[PDB]
Amino acid sequence: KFPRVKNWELGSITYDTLCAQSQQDGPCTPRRCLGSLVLPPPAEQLLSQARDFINQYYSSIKRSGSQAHEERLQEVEAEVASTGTYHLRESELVFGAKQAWRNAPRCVGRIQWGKLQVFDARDCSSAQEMFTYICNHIKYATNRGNLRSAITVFPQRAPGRGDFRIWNSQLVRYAGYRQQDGSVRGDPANVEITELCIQHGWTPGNGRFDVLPLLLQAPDEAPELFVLPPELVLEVPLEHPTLEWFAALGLRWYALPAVSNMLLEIGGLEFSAAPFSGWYMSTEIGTRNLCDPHRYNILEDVAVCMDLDTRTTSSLWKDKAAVEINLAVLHSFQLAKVTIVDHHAATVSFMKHLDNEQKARGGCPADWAWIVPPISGSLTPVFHQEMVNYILSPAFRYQPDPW
Amino acid sequence: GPKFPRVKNWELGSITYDTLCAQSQQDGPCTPRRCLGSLVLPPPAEQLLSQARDFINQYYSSIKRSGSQAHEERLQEVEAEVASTGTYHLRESELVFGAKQAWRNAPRCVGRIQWGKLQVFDARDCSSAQEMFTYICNHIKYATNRGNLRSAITVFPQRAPGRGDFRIWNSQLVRYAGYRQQDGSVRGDPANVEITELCIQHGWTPGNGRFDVLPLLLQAPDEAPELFVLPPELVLEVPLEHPTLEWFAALGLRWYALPAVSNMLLEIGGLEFSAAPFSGWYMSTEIGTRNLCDPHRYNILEDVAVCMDLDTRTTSSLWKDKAAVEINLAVLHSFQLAKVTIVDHHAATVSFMKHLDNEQKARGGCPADWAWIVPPISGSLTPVFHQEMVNYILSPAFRYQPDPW
Ligand code: HEM
Ligand code: HEM
Ligand SMILES: Cc1cc(N)nc(C[C@@H]2CNC[C@H]2NCCNCCc2cccc(F)c2)c1
Ligand SMILES: Cc1cc(N)nc(C[C@@H]2CNC[C@H]2NCCNCCc2cccc(F)c2)c1
Ligand SMILES: C[C@H](O)[C@H](O)[C@H]1CNc2nc(N)[nH]c(=O)c2N1
Ligand SMILES: C[C@H](O)[C@H](O)[C@H]1CNc2nc(N)[nH]c(=O)c2N1
Ligand SMILES: [Zn+2]
Repeated sequence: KFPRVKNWELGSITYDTLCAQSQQDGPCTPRRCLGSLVLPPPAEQLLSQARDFINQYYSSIKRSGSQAHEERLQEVEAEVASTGTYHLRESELVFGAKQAWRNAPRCVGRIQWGKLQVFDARDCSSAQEMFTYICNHIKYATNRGNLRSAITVFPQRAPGRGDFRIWNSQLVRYAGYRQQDGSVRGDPANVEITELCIQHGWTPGNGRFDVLPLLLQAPDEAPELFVLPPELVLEVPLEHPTLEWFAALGLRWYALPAVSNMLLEIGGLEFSAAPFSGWYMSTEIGTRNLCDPHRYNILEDVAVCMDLDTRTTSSLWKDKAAVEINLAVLHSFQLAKVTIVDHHAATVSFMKHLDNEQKARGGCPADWAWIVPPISGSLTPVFHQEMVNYILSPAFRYQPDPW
Repeated sequence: GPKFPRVKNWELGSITYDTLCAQSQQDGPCTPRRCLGSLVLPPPAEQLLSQARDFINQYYSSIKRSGSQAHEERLQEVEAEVASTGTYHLRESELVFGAKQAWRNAPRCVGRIQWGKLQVFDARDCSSAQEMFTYICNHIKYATNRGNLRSAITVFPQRAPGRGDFRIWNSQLVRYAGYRQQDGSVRGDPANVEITELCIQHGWTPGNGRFDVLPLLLQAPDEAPELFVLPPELVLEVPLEHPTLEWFAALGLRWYALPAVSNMLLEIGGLEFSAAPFSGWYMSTEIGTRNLCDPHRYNILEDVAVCMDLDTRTTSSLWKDKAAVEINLAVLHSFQLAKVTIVDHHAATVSFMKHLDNEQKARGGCPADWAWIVPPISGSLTPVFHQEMVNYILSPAFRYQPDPW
């Protein structure tokens, strides 16, 4: 009835009973698995989601069934009945945000889930204020290189109006400029957003690592452009511990991974602007951002710099160059005293997390394809661990781009 | 718009719809509530007859004769045979077609570009364990072809009502012994502890090496299994050395040339071939990454990183990554030197991408298990990482089956 879950390195077996609390369907059916795909109210429905969540919260503070619990449930019924919606108390918001992260199946960093600074920005009435709030988040989370996990939560969605939105997918991204010759200068994943910025008045640069401005949108208004002060945006120059020529490549990356386009759902309420950040796992930069062929695509350049036989696949020049780039990322971050975790350290700590969650909740939703690192997969323990994937609430979700 | 899974490649930005999955008639382990895709392991006349009809229809379509009187006569022949015996039998060319189709249908195989080139050995006349041995030896000889490896399958008689199965007890035709030591550790391949112990229980005099080739335990219907040692001259092995690291040869590592799965059930039109060993050639990561570096296999990563003088005390030196790359390269280099067919994970995956286009055009999709198709080193460096895949069961199929003991 409940799925048997095996680790193939150790022979150990658990049963996932947590998955029974999923109320939201994923993409798979018995006929076909779609788990490798990247992408996919009325009163009584919102109310039942609100109840579930208030239940979750009072249980977390061990006050299940108490007066404060009963009274709070009534406040929610009263507010929904009269207004079609309700509001969270700060402490509930805090619990909700932590729980959304905990429940994130694609996140390998979840051992940190209980350590999250939550800035309540629900008294935000303008794109200008959104910016102040965004800048403080960056200041806090960066902390001179000693990164701290943080989320800032802007005003929820409301029936009769447009959303607060951050158009950018992260608070910090590098520009991608489409050239007339069809090639991209900069980061190719950011061509569209670079263009949008330009359309809304941004004076472009012409470098490979021009940090983008933020397009911020208050309800039903044109987005506004804000340039981040360079002082707030910590970058790390890339060098290699043994290869001197590496630094000459002029490669660099920003310190702060902060997602800014995902919706945060708590008890049926929706937070369309709720950016969050932690710290990088080196492979995100060393492997995906720098080596993906549809990103900076630096493999060949590096392999040529290493004088590798680039003529045949069997020389494993791709694999060899990839390792040095991952090493350069780690070394550079360690040298600049900026928090990073390598994919071995990270997956080992995720295994501990799976164990903690088994005892705590009877399971952990996890998306195997995203948990296993993009290089050296079977060299990490998560490769050998079976995983059950499902949707729990509170959750982060994708939402449509606002343009 | 289309009411079929949309499939995107994120490298190239291109889109397809899988319409083939509509043909699936066996449910996998996933529900809308939870995805179980990462789990390794998750007759009556009526059921048999419909399975048969569908296979026969598959066969006649593949020769472009759907609806023809030969098609409808063969259907008639099939039901009349089930009507009177409870089973039926495949024509020679129906077996050949079904064996290839089963390979083509296997979601976990990255080598499927090759699916149309399979030598199908018909061994449905086989009536003893001794004869299975002869057939298996002939299989190994033909498939090995002195290192110019050839895809092949040998098909032994089908499961019958109230008669024992033909079974090969070993999971592969060639595997190394794993000896459980006095100190609890394992000498040889830890994956093969059980089969080694079974071999010894059935009178095998064991060796004491890291790379001892196992004997076969072969079972004819309703008999105890008989033990057969493969003549060593038949078992091509490759000594492992590295192109520039001179000391690697001194580790004394080696692997067999021929990957030959022998414990899977080949199902075709409801008929069950309990003994149908099939063989191809290796993708290099199978040996160099999994068999050699898995913690629960040979586990040689630390040894090699020490030899390479790496800092094995800290994760962030990427010592595991560095050694793994060299062990893989050693595998490739050694097989190439020995003139034994092998394919690297870059070529293999590049060619599977091409197989995906072929199949899109031919069948409207291709069942694929992303976790198994993506190699265990350098995942996102290969194009399959960036390709969404739809996984589902088609028949003919290879299936896991329970161990005979
Ligand atoms: C503390 C350090 C953290 C590390 C090392 C980490 C690691 C990762 C990695 C490697 C991914 C996959 C990213 C990709 O391949 O694009 C990921 C995804 C994700 N993380 Fe974490 N994470 C951390 C903190 C956080 C925090 C603070 C939150 C929210 C409060 C969070 C929520 C998520 C979500 C929702 C995803 C999947 C959404 C997406 O990026 O598409 N993580 N994480
Ligand atoms: C021609 C060269 C071939 C290559 C390079 C190749 C490659 C692979 C690889 C890398 C795997 C995953 C194995 C693992 O991780 O343990 C696999 C699985 C599989 N292969 Fe192929 N293969 C080839 C030929 C064949 C042939 C001839 C057949 C059958 C006629 C076949 C049928 C299968 C099946 C059924 C599986 C899944 C069963 C399992 O779990 O091992 N392959 N193949
Ligand atoms: C908090 C935190 C820490 C960390 N290390 N890492 C993260 C997420 C990663 C980082 N860097 C990008 C984020 N992940 C974004 C994943 N993209 C979704 C796929 C997609 C969908 C639609 C369009 C498109 F182009 C792509 C968060
Ligand atoms: C024909 C061919 C060519 C090739 N390159 N490769 C192959 C399959 C590989 C080879 N070498 C092992 C096979 N595959 C092993 C299948 N194991 C998964 C299920 C299972 C079941 C029981 C125990 C266990 F640990 C795991 C076949
Ligand atoms: C198509 C496939 O699902 C896609 O490439 C996924 C695979 N696993 C991933 N895993 C992580 N962490 N990040 C990713 O972007 C992806 N991409
Ligand atoms: C848990 C996970 O499914 C398991 O370790 C799988 C992952 N992918 C694999 N892929 C291949 N090709 N071979 C394997 O043995 C595995 N093991
Ligand atoms: Zn699934």
